[PDB]
Amino acid sequence: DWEIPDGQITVGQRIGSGSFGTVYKGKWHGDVAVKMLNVTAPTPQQLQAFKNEVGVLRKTRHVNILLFMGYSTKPQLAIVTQWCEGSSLYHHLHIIETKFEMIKLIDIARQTAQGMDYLHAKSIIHRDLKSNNIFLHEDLTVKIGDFGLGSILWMAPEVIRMQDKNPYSFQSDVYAFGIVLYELMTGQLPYSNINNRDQIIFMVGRGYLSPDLSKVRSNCPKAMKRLMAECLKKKRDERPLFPQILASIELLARS
Amino acid sequence: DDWEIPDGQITVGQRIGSGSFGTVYKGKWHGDVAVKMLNVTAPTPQQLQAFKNEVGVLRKTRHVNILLFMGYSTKPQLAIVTQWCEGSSLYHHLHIIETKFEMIKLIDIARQTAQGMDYLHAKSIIHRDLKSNNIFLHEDLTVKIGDFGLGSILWMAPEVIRMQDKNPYSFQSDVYAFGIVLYELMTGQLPYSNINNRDQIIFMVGRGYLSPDLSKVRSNCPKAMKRLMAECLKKKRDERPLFPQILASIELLARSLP
Ligand SMILES: N#Cc1c(Oc2ccc(F)c(NC(=O)Nc3cccc(C(F)(F)F)c3)c2)ccc2nc(NC(=O)C3CC3)sc12
Ligand SMILES: N#Cc1c(Oc2ccc(F)c(NC(=O)Nc3cccc(C(F)(F)F)c3)c2)ccc2nc(NC(=O)C3CC3)sc12
Repeated sequence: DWEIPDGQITVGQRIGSGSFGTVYKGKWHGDVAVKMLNVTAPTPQQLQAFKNEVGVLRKTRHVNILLFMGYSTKPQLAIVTQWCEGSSLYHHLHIIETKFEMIKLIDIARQTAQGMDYLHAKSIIHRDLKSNNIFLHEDLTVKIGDFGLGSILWMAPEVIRMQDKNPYSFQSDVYAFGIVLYELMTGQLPYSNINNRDQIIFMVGRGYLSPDLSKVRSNCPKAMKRLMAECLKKKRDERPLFPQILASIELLARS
Repeated sequence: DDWEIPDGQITVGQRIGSGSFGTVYKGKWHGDVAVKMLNVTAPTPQQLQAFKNEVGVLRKTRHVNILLFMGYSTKPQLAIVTQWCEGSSLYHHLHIIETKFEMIKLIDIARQTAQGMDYLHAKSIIHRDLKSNNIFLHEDLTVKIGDFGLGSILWMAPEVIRMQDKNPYSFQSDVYAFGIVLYELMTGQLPYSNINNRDQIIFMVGRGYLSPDLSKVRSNCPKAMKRLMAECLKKKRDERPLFPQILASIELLARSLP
């Protein structure tokens, strides 16, 4: 059991509202992050969406995943995780424009791949891997979570198109990671020279548009570009699963 | 939930420490991990039981200041997997390589150690064996309380030494061990450094003739901290404060220095 008895959680300052509920910095045995629905009465579809997020988070125990600590039913539906420190990768790369050395860019890539490999082993498709959902905790450990405060740049073509009810795959996560690798090695978002959204969508969908890999920094290894392209392949089952990605990196890493 | 790990997944690598209880290795399971194994083939009822008790405890913990339990494995050999800490144990820092942390940092380490203990006690878990070695200073920044043993006398409270009941262990018994760690932090030494005989230490602490020497604390150790130590080291269980109160005391203390 991971219920947290009513009365123990202190909710602090508001951080933002996602699709689910609202995230606050709180205090429960130290600094913790609390995501809660701000409603009097939750509908059975929300009651369920909560149970699934909790069902998923309780299955995780890994240094590179947001540490889930517990939930609360009364007074509000609420999920407590660890309170991260620093800022997201999205922030680092495109807002404050941190200038990481390549050795760290690679190490970040590795830790991200590490968490993703773990989730996939546990049969969890993330469905929204992107730099903003990646926190650089204490500026050195990667923590994958859901931090949304929609996100098409990380979507694979088959996802874009949406032929199926469900198009999500281990492979769809891999593509997203391939875009995250783009962000790392370019320091930039993709398709920066196109100002129209629907076109970006159409084209990526139709395989007319793909990330401009020449834009990567020059000290970026040739194995790492090669890996980048493999995760970005427009055809699903040509993309490698994470065990192979993790190996590819570890190889070049020790050289 | 089911935290069993499938067979042939874990790669036990270099050995890290032996001991007649079991063995700990650096390993590979979704990155770097620590792997405590039992190093016989056929485990006894007493070994199997004690294994289920350690898992039983660990899986009830989820907190930054607690060593992250990741999974267990029965086939082929019994094994427990935790996160791999990069860094050194706090004992190792203070007594082996003698790291000199600045005072604000020492207090932080105490704040976290207390933070995680508060957690455990609020989850009705008594460590029984808190000490500098069982505290890892992960990545030189976060504290991780674990149990790296395979008694440890300097941290036992008088009533624990006198073997009053079968269970002299208490939240307070743990608080006394914490007080000894604070002493390690603020002096950088183990207590009773001028005594070389173990029976005498036991006998004396048991009888109340020997208290840790608080004159030895660093000159810049605050008065409030020094008080808190003596409060934690009280010879009588009941006069020892519990961790909510401790943490609170530390946190008031903390804001009055950069
Ligand atoms: N926002 C936020 C946030 C955050 O988001 C949450 C909070 C609670 C949740 F349940 C969740 N929930 C999840 O992550 N759920 C989830 C769902 C599906 C899959 C996964 C998983 F594990 F696969 F990633 C997680 C997220 C957690 C920590 C945190 N720290 C921050 N620090 C700062 O803002 C500044 C440095 C001072 S912000 C922040
Ligand atoms: N030794 C070791 C070790 C370690 O000990 C373990 C391993 C597995 C366990 F199950 C356990 N078991 C427990 O922690 N059990 C336990 C039992 C009761 C209560 C508690 C708790 F969580 F309350 F503290 C834990 C311990 C874990 C990580 C680790 N990392 C190290 N890194 C280095 O030394 C490198 C130089 C940088 S060493 C190391």
